[PDB]
Amino acid sequence: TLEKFVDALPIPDTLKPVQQSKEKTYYEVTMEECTHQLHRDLPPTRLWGYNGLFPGPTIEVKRNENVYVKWMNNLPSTHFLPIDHTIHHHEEPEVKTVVHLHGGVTPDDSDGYPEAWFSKDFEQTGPYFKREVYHYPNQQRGAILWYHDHAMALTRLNVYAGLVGAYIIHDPKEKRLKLPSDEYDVPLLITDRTINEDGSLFYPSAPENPSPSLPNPSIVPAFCGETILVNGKVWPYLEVEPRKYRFRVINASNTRTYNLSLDNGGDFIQIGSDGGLLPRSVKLNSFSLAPAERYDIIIDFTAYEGESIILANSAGCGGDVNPETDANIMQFRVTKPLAQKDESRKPKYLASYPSVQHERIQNIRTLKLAGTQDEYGRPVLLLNNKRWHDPVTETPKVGTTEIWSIINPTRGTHPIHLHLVSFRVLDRRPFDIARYQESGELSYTGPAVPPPPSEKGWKDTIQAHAGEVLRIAATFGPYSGRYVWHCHILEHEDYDMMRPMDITDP
Ligand SMILES: [Cu+2]
Ligand SMILES: [Cu+2]
Ligand SMILES: [Cu+2]
Repeated sequence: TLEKFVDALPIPDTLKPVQQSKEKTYYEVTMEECTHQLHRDLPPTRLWGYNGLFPGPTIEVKRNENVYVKWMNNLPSTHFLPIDHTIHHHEEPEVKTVVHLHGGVTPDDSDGYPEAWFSKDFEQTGPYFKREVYHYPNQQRGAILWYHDHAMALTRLNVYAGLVGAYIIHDPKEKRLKLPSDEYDVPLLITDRTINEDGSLFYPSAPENPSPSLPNPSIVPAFCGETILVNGKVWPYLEVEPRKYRFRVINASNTRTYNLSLDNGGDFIQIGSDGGLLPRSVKLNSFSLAPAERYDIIIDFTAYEGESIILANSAGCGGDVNPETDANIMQFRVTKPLAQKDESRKPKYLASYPSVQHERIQNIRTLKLAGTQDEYGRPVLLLNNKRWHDPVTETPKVGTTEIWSIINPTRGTHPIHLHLVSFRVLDRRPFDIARYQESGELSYTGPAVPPPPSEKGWKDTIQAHAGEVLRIAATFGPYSGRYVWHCHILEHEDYDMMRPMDITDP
């Protein structure tokens, strides 16, 4: 049992360029086995880190800044987490990596395609690898992005090992809004972990009470960590000044969804979603945050000087939350003296509505969340009962707008992520699950519900709840090529709830 709120929240340093000109910014990031202490009372933990850090360095760019990152593997040839050899079938290395800039409006060969992996020093490369140095032209709205490993059949492990980091796009136009900035703009990467007494990470090599059918190790369909970390520390505290802060909240956990509140009942102000500023600020007492979602929020500590306020969590993982463990994320202490006047603002009017768009609907895809069961008895989670390797069926035309209607007859929520694009949420609508399973027929049991205000901006990872049809609309561009869409519960993604998405150009 690890005592809460005894370590200061780390704030990862901003990565510095290896070279930089007006025309181009060039970075190098090397994946390394490293060691860091995750809590005061734990021995140091073995981890895989971008530049030896967990989380990796925060990367800061401007809109349209012409960025290059050479992501390099300098990792050991064997993994320290349990590899399931049965889920994926010219011998390949055991350890493979590839970096996805999540939310990036990125050319396809710089997107971190799962089969564009590489081993150490690029010695072996996957069949879709094209380049060492990834290109991020950043021709997109200011927003909270994040970067993480995306390698075929290894994503859950490589991310759990520590390969996650923040990437912020600043649009200079935003600066007139005078949102809290500099030291008052802080990323919060939330990752749940289970840690052994000797400090080493625990990741299960099989489900609990394994049928002796199962290979060993075997993938599991879900992972819930006993402990919550923010920016690489267990249940940390952050000293803040009694003023407005902006927080870039990122769910970088494998499976766990959070439902966040402040334990004094105080409110957040949501200013942004995955795809950038909301049209209007939204005052919220709590919010849901599934894997890979980002909330850009203001918290105003002005009236709370001296207080300790816990960022709390009501969502369970595999059970009800426990008040003494996973009900806690971190603790704010409003005890830092003001370094200057708070000149920041919490404005109402942030940006254009998505509905200012009037694109023609080129196509409507109906998609279902399902799966089968393998030789060993395990669930294999599938998008439209296709395997990753089946020929591509999601094939939007570049420059066109589609509506995707995602049908979820399963028992749980799935956070669905589309690469390249951000999209708008149209509505959700409940249906008869038994009927749909029995007949394939979709019968609605209620009217369509528009998105809550949090989802009236631009999203790239979206919760598809059980027993609902979710509809989204996306314009596919500006690049054509081979991308992916998938569930972002990593245990599902790897087996095998991920499909190719080809954006075609005549
Ligand atoms: Cu992602
Ligand atoms: Cu899923
Ligand atoms: Cu992805």
